[PDB]
Amino acid sequence: KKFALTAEQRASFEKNGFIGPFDAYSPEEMKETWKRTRLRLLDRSAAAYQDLDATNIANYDRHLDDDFLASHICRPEICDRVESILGPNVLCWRTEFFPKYPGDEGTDWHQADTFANASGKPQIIWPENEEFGGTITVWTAFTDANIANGCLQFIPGTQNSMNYDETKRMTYEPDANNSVVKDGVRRGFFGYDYRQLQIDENWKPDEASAVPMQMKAGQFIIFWSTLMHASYPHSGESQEMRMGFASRYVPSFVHVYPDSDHIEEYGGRISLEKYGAVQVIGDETPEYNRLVTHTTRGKKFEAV
Ligand SMILES: CCCCCCCCCC(=O)OC[C@H]1O[C@@](CO)(O[C@H]2O[C@@H](OC)[C@@H](O)[C@H](O)[C@@H]2O)[C@@H](O)[C@@H]1O
Ligand SMILES: O=C(O)CCC(=O)C(=O)O
Ligand SMILES: [Br-]
Ligand SMILES: [Br-]
Ligand SMILES: [Fe+2]
Repeated sequence: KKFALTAEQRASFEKNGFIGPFDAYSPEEMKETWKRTRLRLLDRSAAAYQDLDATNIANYDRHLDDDFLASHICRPEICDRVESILGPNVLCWRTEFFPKYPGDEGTDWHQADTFANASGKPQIIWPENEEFGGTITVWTAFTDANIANGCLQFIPGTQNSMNYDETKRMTYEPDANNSVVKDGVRRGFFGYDYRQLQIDENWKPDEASAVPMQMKAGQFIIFWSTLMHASYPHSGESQEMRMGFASRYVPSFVHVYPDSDHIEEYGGRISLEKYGAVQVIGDETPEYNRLVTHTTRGKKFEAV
């Protein structure tokens, strides 16, 4: 397809666990789009999750209500590259906004396979006979992302070995988890401390090997959720906030929210009544995955 990964790009992705950044929009187009979208998003009247029983869950699945985000997850610039990795039938099962306000703590080092990390209950389950896990995350810079405003960082080549155990639980305590200094860096996990999930209490991330991923507004980066990733803190030197938008993809055979009609995490609880996965690539998915074809405002999931 037109934006497929090259063979060299595919080799690099396999080695490093991330590939890009690539362009979805020009910086000028992204700036204007984000200006309008940020305002529109303040209206939650069509959101799939009405009652939040609050939470970071307020950032989830706005593609299910928003015209632009419904187009974005389907962008061929994104989907052709996801297809190179995930094959002919692929769902977007989750989206999340990741703001860093001026002064915010960096995102903790983490890896996720099942996404039971915060809730204690798996959200995606791959075939049990196989060795695959996690989700392909496409993280789009809705603003510029630089080290000073909290850009992402990765430890290359760590996507094939988990350092955390998502059957351990971590406690939600925002109070306590605010700019906790960890190996010289203010970091947290949206009210949790991801170190609580470490397989070995005394192990530490190989932060000396971390590399930054600075991006311009309109770019995206592709990485496995099993890759060691984090963000820098936002120093507040800029008075402009950083915004990333994550779209998460799995092959359609992966079980999405098995045995669940609600999720409880990040200090909130939501119903999955108006949730569905979106088929962004191909036209076959097993019956066990609930799909939607349109937003809650009747906009088709297709790139415009
Ligand atoms: C018709 C075409 C359909 C294609 C379906 C999609 C298959 C994706 C395969 C994959 O590379 O998965 C890699 C994921 O699994 C992980 C889990 O640790 O890798 C495991 O898979 C192997 O890749 C072949 C091994 O190299 C690793 O040891 C690893 O444990 C991480 O690289 C990623 O999270
Ligand atoms: O944007 C951030 O600070 C973290 C992003 C992230 O962890 C993800 O996309 O999985
Ligand atoms: Br590591
Ligand atoms: Br993750
Ligand atoms: Fe993450």
